[PDB]
Order: sequence, then structure tokens, then C-alpha cells
Amino acid sequence: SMEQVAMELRLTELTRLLRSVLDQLQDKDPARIFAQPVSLKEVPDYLDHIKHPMDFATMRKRLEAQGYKNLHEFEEDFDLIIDNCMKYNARDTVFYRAAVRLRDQGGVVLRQARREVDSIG
Ligand code: NA
Repeated sequence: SMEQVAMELRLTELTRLLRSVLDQLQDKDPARIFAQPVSLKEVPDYLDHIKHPMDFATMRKRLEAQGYKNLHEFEEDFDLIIDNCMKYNARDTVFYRAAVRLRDQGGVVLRQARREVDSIG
């Protein structure tokens, strides 16, 4: 149907918006701390601590499969990246501090993304 193609243009346009949002969030991570999953070989206990690991490559695979149906789902994954890091790493560590800084800078991008997603539809 034509309706299913419109929905799909909508999902497609949301995806385009989420891709820009993603590339802008990932620019706020020059260290590339959040680019790939935490390695279970280098942190064998990780999954005892963190139940839903997240990282930007994993978010990107999902996005390219158009697996984000709204901004809320995308934000949920971005907050996992931050929140997992702040739980696993202590408050004085470079990792923890990078997540706080990513969060603060990410908020600015996301506050406008929410406006575009309502505004465009
Ligand atoms: Na902690």
C-alpha cells in the first residue's frame, strides 16, 4: 500500500535525522571511548555489572536497519551508553568523566532534535 510507503518515508526521514544526531553525538567523543562495545575479553565480569551494554557502533547498526521507530528509542540507547559507563567506572576516573561530558553536550543536540521531530512530524 501507499500508506505503508508514507510511514516508510517517515521512518526513512526520522532515520536521516537520527543519523545526523548520531554523527553529532559521536563528534563529542574524540577519545572514541564509546565507539565500540566494551570487550568481554578485556572486562570478563562486565555482564555481571551491566545488563544492557550499549555503544555507538551498535546504535549505528540498528539505525541503518531503520530499527529506531521514534526519538525516544534512540535516546534510550544513548542514555545506556552514558549510564552504563557511570555505573561501572568510579567518579574520579577518566571514563566516568567522559560520560558526564558526553551527556552534557549531548543534551544540547537532543533538546533540538526533539523540536525537529515534532516540527517536521
Ligand atoms: Na560505580
